[PDB]
Amino acid sequence: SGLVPRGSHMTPDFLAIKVGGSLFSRKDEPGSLDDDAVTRFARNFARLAETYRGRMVLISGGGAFGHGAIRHAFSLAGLTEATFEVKKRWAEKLRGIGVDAFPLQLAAMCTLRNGIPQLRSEVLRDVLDHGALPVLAGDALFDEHGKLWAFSSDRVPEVLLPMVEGRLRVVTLTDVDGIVTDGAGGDTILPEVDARSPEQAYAALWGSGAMHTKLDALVTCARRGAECFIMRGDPGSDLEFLTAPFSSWPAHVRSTRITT
Amino acid sequence: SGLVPRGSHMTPDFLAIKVGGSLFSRKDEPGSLDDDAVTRFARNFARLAETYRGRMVLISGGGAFGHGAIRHAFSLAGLTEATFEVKKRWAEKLRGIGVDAFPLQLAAMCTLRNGIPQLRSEVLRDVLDHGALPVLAGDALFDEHGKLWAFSSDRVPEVLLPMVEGRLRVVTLTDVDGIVTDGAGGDTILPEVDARSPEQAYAALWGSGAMHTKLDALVTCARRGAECFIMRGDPGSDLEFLTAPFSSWPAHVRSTRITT
Ligand SMILES: Nc1ncnc2c1ncn2[C@@H]1O[C@H](COP(=O)(O)OP(=O)(O)O)[C@@H](O)[C@H]1O
Ligand SMILES: Nc1ncnc2c1ncn2[C@@H]1O[C@H](COP(=O)(O)OP(=O)(O)O)[C@@H](O)[C@H]1O
Repeated sequence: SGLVPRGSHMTPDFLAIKVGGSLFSRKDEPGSLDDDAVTRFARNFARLAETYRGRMVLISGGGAFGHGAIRHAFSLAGLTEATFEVKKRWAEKLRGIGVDAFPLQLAAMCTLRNGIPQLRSEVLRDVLDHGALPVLAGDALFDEHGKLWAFSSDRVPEVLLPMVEGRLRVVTLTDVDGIVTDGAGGDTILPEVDARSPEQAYAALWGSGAMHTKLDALVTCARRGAECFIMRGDPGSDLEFLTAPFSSWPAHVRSTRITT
Repeated sequence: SGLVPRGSHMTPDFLAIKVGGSLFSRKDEPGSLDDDAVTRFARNFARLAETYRGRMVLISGGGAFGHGAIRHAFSLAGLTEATFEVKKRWAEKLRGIGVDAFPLQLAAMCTLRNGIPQLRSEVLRDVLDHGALPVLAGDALFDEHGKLWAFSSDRVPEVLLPMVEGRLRVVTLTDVDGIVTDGAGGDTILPEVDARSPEQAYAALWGSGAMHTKLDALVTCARRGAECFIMRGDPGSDLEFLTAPFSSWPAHVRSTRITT
């Protein structure tokens, strides 16, 4: 294959940034989006998108829209409509501050075959090549038998693996600083996880599901070369350091980093 | 090529039914959908969809959502969000009466190259093969230079031409009985138009734009074998005759038929 230089010293070629629904919605409130949170995140995502023009996707968690859309197995089709709404809210906000943000329906581009997502549309690569920011989300995907399955926003980065050349960095922003070991309301963050043998990270989740889906996806991505992070999102936080080699990140940043 | 039997005696293999925004919305009222009209059309479309299971698409006009979305050339991106909403309203209504209706974002599946729409996603054919009803609409499409263009719902049938095997029937339901000749508020319907030389139909539109886009699309489709109709939609009308060979249609039906 092509030898790809990789390491903590290296700059990513591509950023897949996933923003958790817990950060901008409330499950106690169907389709409450927090517009202030969306507004402030959007400003920080826009700076990333300018640097990584054509080299970034933003993936939204389904939040309140999602959880109600999966709360007659064709009834899951409603999910694609609920996640489109969230994409629309991000994209609208981004375009309002000068970003060329375009929502794409993953269900129109991707199907499942033997449980593995298959990118079936060339449009995503074209949109990136034109310098636009795809806004993606979880979705209802058809499998090879015609059955719909809820495909989490956390697994969307897996879809990029065959498409992205060079070094992919995947960042999953959530409401915790990473994978915590020793307690549900517990003890320290696991800073590093080796995707080749991540048994200790899975063991920490048992100690205290959503997080299990995240780990599964980011291990999958890391086993194909990606550098992956689970870390805390905050609408007003500067994110410029996500452009930088990991060894150059500021000292205050906490995360769980998943790599091979 | 494969010789395809065709004629007024023959049954269509595929139905592309387009429902005009004038039939279920009002341009004088931004995003007024007429829910009663949607409800009643949906019942008639559901009967078609059962017969043409896996062999039909429903295409919605953009109505009030559309016209406001096209009323900073990346600002057209808002169109894809406005037409997704209309797809969602049809699909939701259809699923409520037992149809496996799934909205698909044309912009996630199709791009323009030298002005010709190019189906770039295999998902549409898969959804049909699974026996589902794609719900489609007009959209903002990217061209090969990265420019967005508003692609009318009336032109969506063109996208099906390379994909559909056998005899395609395209039916564009609007607020007039067909192409009227001799007056804006004028004289008789043109019953037949030969797509090879449709100069008389274009001349009738000058006699009294929207209709020009319809003619252009249906001539394009007819020149590749399709049997096309412009006729009046009415939410409560039975549509079962659209399953039948043209020579067997009831005598009360008025239309403009476009064929080679
Ligand atoms: N070992 C663990 N480390 C960190 N978080 C955990 C762990 N086990 C369970 N969680 C839960 O996972 C949540 C993050 O996943 P989730 O609610 O799906 O986030 P998002 O909305 O950001 O997708 C945390 O709020 C936490 O309550
Ligand atoms: N020669 C013609 N024959 C029929 N309709 C015409 C003609 N010229 C212009 N029109 C206009 O085209 C309209 C249908 O196109 P449009 O408003 O785009 O319909 P839809 O909302 O159903 O797409 C008619 O209401 C009519 O007012």
